[PDB]
Amino acid sequence: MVKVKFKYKGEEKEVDTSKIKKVWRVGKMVSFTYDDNGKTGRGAVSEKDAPKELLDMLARAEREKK
DNA sequence: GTGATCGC
DNA sequence: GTGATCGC
Repeated sequence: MVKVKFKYKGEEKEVDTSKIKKVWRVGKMVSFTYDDNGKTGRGAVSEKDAPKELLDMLARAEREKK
């Protein structure tokens, strides 16, 4: 789908938006957890460098009642 | 610090 | 129990 390129521990990796489990904002930072080959990894990008698909995911989280 | 979590 | 981690 949409791939998010992000740096974690120097590593300039990426993840498919379909692997992202959880999304949340901390200011202008968009943070998330994703299913890493059967594991949970973490990641974060600036809201500016976020593809619209990641901001839609966040939009869904923010309007959620759970 | 912050939200949220992993890794220890 | 909580340090690093991510962008600011």
